Amino acid sequence: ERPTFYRQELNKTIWEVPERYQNLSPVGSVCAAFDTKTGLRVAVKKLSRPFQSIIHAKRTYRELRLLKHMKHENVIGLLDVFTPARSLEEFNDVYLVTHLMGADLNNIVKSQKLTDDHVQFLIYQILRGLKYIHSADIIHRDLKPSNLAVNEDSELKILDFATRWYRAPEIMLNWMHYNQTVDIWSVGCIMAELLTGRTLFPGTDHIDQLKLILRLVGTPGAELLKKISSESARNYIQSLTQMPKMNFANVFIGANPLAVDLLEKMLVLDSDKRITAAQALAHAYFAQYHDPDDEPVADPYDQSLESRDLLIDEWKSLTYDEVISFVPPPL
Ligand SMILES: Cc1ccc(-n2nc(C(C)(C)C)cc2NC(=O)Nc2nc(CCOCc3ccccc3)cs2)cc1
Ligand SMILES: CCCCCCCCO[C@@H]1O[C@H](CO)[C@@H](O)[C@H](O)[C@H]1O
Repeated sequence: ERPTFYRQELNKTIWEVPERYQNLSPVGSVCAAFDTKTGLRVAVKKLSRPFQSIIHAKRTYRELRLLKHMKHENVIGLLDVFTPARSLEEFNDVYLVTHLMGADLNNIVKSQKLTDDHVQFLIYQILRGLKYIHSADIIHRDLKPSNLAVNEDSELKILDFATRWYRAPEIMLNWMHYNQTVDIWSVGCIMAELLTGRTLFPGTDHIDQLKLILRLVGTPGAELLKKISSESARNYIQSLTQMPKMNFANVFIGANPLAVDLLEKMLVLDSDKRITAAQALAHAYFAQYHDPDDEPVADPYDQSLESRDLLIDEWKSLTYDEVISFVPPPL
C-alpha cells in the first residue's frame, strides 16, 4: 500500500513526506527526522531542482543508482527513497533517507591527537569501506575528514559531496587516468593526521601542496620518469634537485612501529606501488580488528549506463523506475 503523506513547510520549500517520518527539522536541501517504523534518527535529502537541466537529471539518476546499490556497514547506503507522486507525469520530486550520523571525522576529534588503538579502528573502518567501494570499480577521488560520517562510538561511514590537503599528487597535477590508490593517499594523509594531531600536507595552494609532498616522499624516482608521457612535466621533473625520501620514524616520533610501516606503503609517490585497500586490511597493524571472513565485496557496478546522452524525459523515466523498484534494508 502507498503510505499516507503530509504537507509541511520549513523554508521556501513544500516538503511532502510519509507519516513514518516525524519531528522534522531543517539542517542545511536536507532535513533531519525521526523514523517511527524503524526507531532510528534519519536525515532526509530532498533533491534540489531534480530535472532542471540534463545535468541535473543525470546527477539525480546517478546519485540514486549508486546509493541504491550501496550496502555496507562503513558506506552510506539507503534506508528509503520516496516520492509523493502516484505516476510518472506528476513525478517531479525525489527524497532520499539514510540514518543520521552525528558528526564528521573533523569534529569527533580532528582537533587533538588521538590514540593508536583509536586510529587503528578508525582507519580499519575506512579501509573496510574502501575495499567494498573499490571492488565496485569505483574511486572516491575526494576522500577527506569532512567526508567521513562518525557516530558517538567511532562507527565510520564514507560519503561524497582546505580541501586539496588530502588529494593525491597525480590529481593535483591532473594526469587524466588514475586508479583506486588515489584514495589510499587520502587515507595516509588522514591517518598521519590522526597520529600526530597535525595536518601532514598543510598546502596553501596547488604548488605548495605539491612541494610539501616531495619534501617527505622525495622527488620522482628514475623508474617513475618512464611513466610520465607529458614532455611538459617530464622535463620539469628532471630540472629539480633530487630529494631523498625522508625517514618516517623521525617524522612520526613515538608512533606505533607498525603504523609507521603502513604509512610508508600507503604514501608511495608512485600510485602503481601503493598498497591496495584489500592488502592494507591484512597488514599486521590491524590484527586486532581484521576479520578476513567479514570484509565483503560488492557486485560490479555499471558506470557506463549512467554516462549517456538522453533527453530530460528519458532520465525522468529511468529515475522513476528506480524509486518504484527500491526495496528497503532489513533490521
Ligand atoms: C553525483 C554524485 C556523486 C557521488 C555520490 N556519492 N557517492 C557516494 C559514495 C562514493 C558511494 C560514498 C556517496 C554519494 N552520495 C553522497 O555522499 N550523498 C550525500 N548527500 C548528502 C547531503 C545531505 O546528507 C543527507 C543524506 C540523506 C540521504 C542520503 C544521503 C545523504 C550528504 S552525503 C552521489 C552523487
Ligand atoms: C612531481 C611529479 C609527481 C609525480 C606524481 C605521479 C605519481 C602517480 O603515479 C602514477 O599514477 C598514474 C595514474 O594513477 C599512472 O599513469 C602511472 O602508472 C603511475 O605511476
